[PDB]
Amino acid sequence: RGSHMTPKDDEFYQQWQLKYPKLILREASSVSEELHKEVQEAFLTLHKHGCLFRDLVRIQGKDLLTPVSRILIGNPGCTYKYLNTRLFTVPWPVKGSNIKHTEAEIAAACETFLKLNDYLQIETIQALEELAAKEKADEVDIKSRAAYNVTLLNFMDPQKMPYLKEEPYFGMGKMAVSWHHDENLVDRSAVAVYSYSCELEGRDPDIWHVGFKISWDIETPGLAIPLHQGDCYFMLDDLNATHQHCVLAGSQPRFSSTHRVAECSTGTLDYILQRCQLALQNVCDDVDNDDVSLKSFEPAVLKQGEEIHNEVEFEWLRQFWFQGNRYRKCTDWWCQPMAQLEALWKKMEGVTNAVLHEVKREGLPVEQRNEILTAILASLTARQNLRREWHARCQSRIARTLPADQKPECRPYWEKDDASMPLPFDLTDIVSELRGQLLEA
Ligand SMILES: O=C(O)c1ccnc(C(=O)O)c1
Ligand SMILES: [Zn+2]
Repeated sequence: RGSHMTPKDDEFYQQWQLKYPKLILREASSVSEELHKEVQEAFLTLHKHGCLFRDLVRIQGKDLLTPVSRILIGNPGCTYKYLNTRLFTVPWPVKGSNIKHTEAEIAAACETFLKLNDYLQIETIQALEELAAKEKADEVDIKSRAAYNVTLLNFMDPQKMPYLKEEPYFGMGKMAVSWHHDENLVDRSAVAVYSYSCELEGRDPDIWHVGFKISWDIETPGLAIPLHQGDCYFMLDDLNATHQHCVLAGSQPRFSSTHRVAECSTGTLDYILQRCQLALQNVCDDVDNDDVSLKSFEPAVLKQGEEIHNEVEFEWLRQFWFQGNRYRKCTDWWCQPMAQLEALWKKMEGVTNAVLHEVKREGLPVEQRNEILTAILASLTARQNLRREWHARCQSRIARTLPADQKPECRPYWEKDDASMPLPFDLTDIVSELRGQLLEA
């Protein structure tokens, strides 16, 4: 049978030392009391303002509201995509920055989680240095695998959330968060967790734990680590890759701050603006109007264009507004940036329209035409499929169930009669005709 260990078992510590040596635990005692005060107050203040939300996530074709509710705080302009959902940071006061976008208390709370972020980073570097020293018995690889750019805050009150699946392999009881890896992190990057609980026969049901197992493996007993108020733990190096973890609910409300190094090479505002500019290079930009005319109709430039159009629409606008407008509750940092990405995308609807006009044109040899179609067709079919997916996802029986405060908005969205927009929202007819054309004979 499947079993787990806790500090109650003699094997616990040796199983820890032998098969989870990259799991580190620093009890509340190792953390200054003033930091405990500022951090716990910050949690409570964010909860009081209604800043944490359950996400209407997606999993294997199903829309599911997270039991846990969350907020993501970190570097400005930075995102973190988990479960096909792109969380946008409410910014913290990282250097050379200013946020008139957040509220006094909320801004102070992000300040605090910045302080906590710095603290944990220092501990993580210390621990990775110790780890390397044991082994063999770069400095910059360590620096970068501890360089937390975000933190995902969690809240769950099990008493007002009586809907928890049981741990299915080791009898660890009730799961606030089931077995998973933390995804979309920088390779071998550490993860640090601050745990704030509002304080026989296996683990204690009343007390929050984090569960650990080896991937693919349910014969090796799992480890259930008890978490008391202010305990921190670190997942080092490849632990998050080779092991899975879950969060086992106790009986009392609990917050957590999960600091991570998000892989954001295609996940920052700067990055997505730069891609937009790149696409608009193919556009004569003397003036902003509806007479969009393109500098080139070379396949490669058109393919790239339609790809960037898809990127900004679906990984950026539809993601942001699917949660909308709940960010506005904590900050307005993303208000202008999202307006601007919407205007760039509008232009791109324009570009696509120039391309269609060009393919449906008199003096154009069918060879060049077919070149263009093969270059853009994949992108338009993906655009249609992803629009159906987002519209439907915006209308799930469960989507239309949570507060208007966070009802998904399907945006951008326009009716067939919408004269401001050059192309229909529904691309079915267009894609049909293009396919037909490429098959003539
Ligand atoms: O609540 C936690 O301690 C925790 C730990 C690790 N991961 C998550 C998560 O939500 O991914 C939450
Ligand atoms: Zn996790």
